[PDB]
Amino acid sequence: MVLSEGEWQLVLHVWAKVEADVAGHGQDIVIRLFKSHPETLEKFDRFKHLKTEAEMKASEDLKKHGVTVLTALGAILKKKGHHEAELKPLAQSHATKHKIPIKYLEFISEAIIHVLHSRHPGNFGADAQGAMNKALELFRKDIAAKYKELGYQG
Ligand code: HEM
Repeated sequence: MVLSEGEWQLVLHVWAKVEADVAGHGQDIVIRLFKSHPETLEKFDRFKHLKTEAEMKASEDLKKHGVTVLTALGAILKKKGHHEAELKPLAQSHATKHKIPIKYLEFISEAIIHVLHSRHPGNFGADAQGAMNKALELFRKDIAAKYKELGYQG
């Protein structure tokens, strides 16, 4: 797939808002993922002991990991599709070391869209959401193709 420049502008316009508070957005997204799809929490040996949302909010570690996740995603979205290099190490660690199924990347995509819709209603109308969804679908498709080449079924 290929996004048009207008779709990338809608994605990077909302992302510039997210970047005003990377840690707050990373925390909301990862918690949203774990609350919605609790099975994803089992993949993190680091955080699986966390039992409640209050414990998740109070974990500095979790907040630090959310920042790492959004910084890496931000770096990929700012390439506007030319992200082949950035994707290689990410696909290798998530397919070989962590073993993350593509279905879980769909679940976090849903969590990113939920949180942006909830924090940025004015910059995340239907067209901007469609463009973000297209950008994350592109990301998932390119990662799934890499998973294949690496020998891991998504
Ligand atoms: C937007 C999609 C995601 C991005 C950009 C992302 C990014 C990262 C980055 C940059 C790291 C540290 C370096 C590395 O190990 O590769 C990492 C580690 C990790 N990721 Fe992801 N990730 C994503 C989705 C997921 C999902 C959906 C899961 C699980 C359901 C997951 C599980 C993990 C685990 C288990 C680690 C190691 C955590 C720790 O022990 O430090 N990732 N991720």
